[PDB]
Order: sequence, then C-alpha cells, then structure tokens
Amino acid sequence: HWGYGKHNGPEHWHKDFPIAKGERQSPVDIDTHTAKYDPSLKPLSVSYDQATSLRILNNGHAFNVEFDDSQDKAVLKGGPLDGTYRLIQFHFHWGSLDGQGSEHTVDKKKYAAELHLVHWNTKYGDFGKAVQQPDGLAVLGIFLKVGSAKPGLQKVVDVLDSIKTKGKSADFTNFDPRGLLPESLDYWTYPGSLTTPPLLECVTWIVLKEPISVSSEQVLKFRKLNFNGEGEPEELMVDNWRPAQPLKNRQIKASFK
Ligand SMILES: Cc1c(F)c(F)c(S(N)(=O)=O)c(F)c1F
Ligand SMILES: Cc1c(F)c(F)c(S(N)(=O)=O)c(F)c1F
Ligand SMILES: OC[C@H]1O[C@@H](O)[C@H](O)[C@@H](O)[C@@H]1O
Ligand SMILES: OC[C@H]1O[C@H](O)[C@H](O)[C@@H](O)[C@@H]1O
Ligand SMILES: [Zn+2]
Repeated sequence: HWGYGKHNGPEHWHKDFPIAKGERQSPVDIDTHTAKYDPSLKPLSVSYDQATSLRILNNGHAFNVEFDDSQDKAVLKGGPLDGTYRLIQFHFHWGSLDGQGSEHTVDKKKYAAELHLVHWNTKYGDFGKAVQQPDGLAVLGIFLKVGSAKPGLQKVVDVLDSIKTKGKSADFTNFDPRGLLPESLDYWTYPGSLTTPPLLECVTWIVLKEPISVSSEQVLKFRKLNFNGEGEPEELMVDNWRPAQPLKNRQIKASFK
C-alpha cells in the first residue's frame, strides 16, 4: 500500500493514482505577495460548540480523531463556501525534526506540523458522495510551530501511547476541537485536492495564516507513533507529509486586506 517511504511515498503515488499529476493538486506553496484579498469572501464561521468526538485511530499514515457526523453538530460555513460543511475528522502531518512537517508552505517556509479539520458538504448526503463532487469537501488547515505548549492539544498527546501501532483505536469522547485554533481566523483559500491517495480533487482549502504554538514535548510524542502494526518491526511515524505541488491555473485568495 501507499505510504511516505522511499519506495511507496509521494513520488510513487502517480502509478496507482494518476490524478497525482492533475490540475488541482494539494498542498501548494502559498506565495503571500501574490495572494490577493478577495472582497467576495463572506465571513468565515467555525461552529464547533456542539461537536461530538468519538474515537481516535492510528490508520498507519497518521491518527484521526473522528466525530459524530450523523447531524450538523460541528460545521464550517461562510468564507469561500456555499452551504454547510460538517466536521468528520481531524488529523495532522508532521516531521522527523521541527524544520519540516507541514504540507502547505508559506513563501516556501515549512512548519513543524499541520492540522487538517476535514468537513463534507451536506448537500451531498454522505462523505462518499461528497468525494465525487468538485465542491464536496472543505479542509481547514492550521500550521504548528514549536514554542509554548498548546493546552488544548494535551489530551490528544496523552492518548497516543494507547494507539501506537496501525489499526489501534481508543475512545476519545468529549474532546473540544476549539482548543486547537489560533486567535485569528485570517486565511488563504484555493481549490485543491486530498493530500493523500486517492488524491481526489474535491477540496476547498482554507489555510489559517496564524500558526498555533505547541511544545517540543508535544510534537516529540507524535514522533513516537508507528506506521507499522503491532508485532512488526518499528517504523516511526514521521515525515507523513506530501510536498508542495504545482499551482497550475489557480489563484490563492486572502480573507484579509
Ligand atoms: C509496492 C508498491 C509500490 F511500489 C507503490 F509505488 C505503491 S503506490 N503507487 O500506491 O505508491 C504501492 F501501493 C505499493 F504497494
Ligand atoms: C480521508 C482524508 C484524508 F485521509 C486526508 F488525509 C485528507 S487531507 N490531508 O487532504 O486533509 C482528507 F481531506 C481526507 F478526506
Ligand atoms: O480580469 C481581472 C480579474 O482577474 C482575475 O484573475 C482576478 O482573480 C480578479 O481579482 C480580477 O478582477
Ligand atoms: O476528550 C478526549 C479524552 O481526553 C482524556 O483522555 C480523557 O481522559 C478521556 O475521557 C477523553 O475521552
Ligand atoms: Zn491531511
């Protein structure tokens, strides 16, 4: 199966997922000087007050915190979005060292990690139908830099020892994803894709400008996870990021003047 190593990583994915070389791939470098303020963007609304987290899963690529998306409990609206997008899961991408790990870059600068809150457009009824649509998904991306600890991340950090290997899961109820946001909702937006196989071109990306700060100890615990299953030789789960892809016929728009 696909992964992030030399023999199954991003440079190999196109052989089984030809859209990897498509017209709308993610991530991209965000050139902050070329990005243009867009007055047509509406105010962004992140409404997570009623979110219901359920479970945390090591899927052999990253870990996903899953939400009850059987109703509009936690939604993203506004900004570039037409309609309501329901939160289904979040996960991260991170590096083996603090100088890399993010998928998007900002004027080519790589952050230590990147958080993705994944939402699907409710007009399509289920995530599976949504990923057959050009506007099926919205991913809210948040950069992580290493500095002071992020208190709202610590519950995630502390459960990782129980999901060390691929296929392990644990209860993860009553987690509030609002604690993972920065203060400002200033953002850049562009049309793109999943950054993992199957690389489907369904995503409106909304990437926040303000990083969150996490401590070195927090990110070091991400790096103790394993790509491998239980019993198998240890392969540390690090560098699970795809590099920036060609911008092609796209423009990045900014929410801020
Ligand atoms: C043995 C092997 C590969 F060489 C490979 F390139 C990929 S791919 N294109 O998905 O990255 C695989 F899934 C795989 F199992
Ligand atoms: C199922 C799934 C992923 F595994 C994933 F990694 C992403 S990503 N990195 O583009 O945020 C998604 F949007 C997504 F829907
Ligand atoms: O033709 C002018 C238009 O060009 C487009 O590429 C830009 O996105 C618009 O902001 C601009 O008004
Ligand atoms: O909120 C996520 C999780 O945080 C801590 O692990 C709590 O002990 C647990 O009860 C909860 O599910
Ligand atoms: Zn992701």
